[PDB]
Amino acid sequence: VRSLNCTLRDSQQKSLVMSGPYELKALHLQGQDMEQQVVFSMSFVQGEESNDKIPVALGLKEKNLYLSCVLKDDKPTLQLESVDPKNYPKKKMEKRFVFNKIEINNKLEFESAQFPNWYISTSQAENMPVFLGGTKGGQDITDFTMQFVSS
Repeated sequence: VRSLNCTLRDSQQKSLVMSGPYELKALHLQGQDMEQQVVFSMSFVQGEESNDKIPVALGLKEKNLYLSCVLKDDKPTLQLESVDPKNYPKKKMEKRFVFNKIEINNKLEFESAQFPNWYISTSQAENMPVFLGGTKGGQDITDFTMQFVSS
C-alpha cells in the first residue's frame, strides 16, 4: 500500500515526540534535539477521496503503533494503538485509523473519518499531548506542515 515517511510540525513550529509508550507530546524543538522527533508512516488507504481530501493512516515508522480515533467518556479521543505487525498496514484500514488529509493553503488538517469535524490538534503550550479536538477556531492548533524524510 502506498506509504510516505514524513514528520509533522504544527503551524507554530512545535515538533512531535513520544511522551509515554502511547502518548505523543508537541514541543518546541531545535538543534540535534530534533533527533527526538517521531517519524510517521503515512498510508494511502481506501476511503472518500477528493482533490482537497485524501484518506490516510498515520503509523510510526518502524513500530506497530497507529493513531486511532475512539470513544472514551462519550468523547472522541486520540490514542496510539498496538497492531498485529503481520497484518498491517492494509489498504482497507478500519475506520478508527483513518484520517482525511485536507490541504488548505500549504497547510494540512487531519480530520477523523470516524468523528466528522474532529481534528488532530495541539495545545498552545509546551509539552501537552496531541488530542482529538472538535473546535477549529483560534484556540488549539489544527493545522500542520509535513516534511519528507529519506527513509
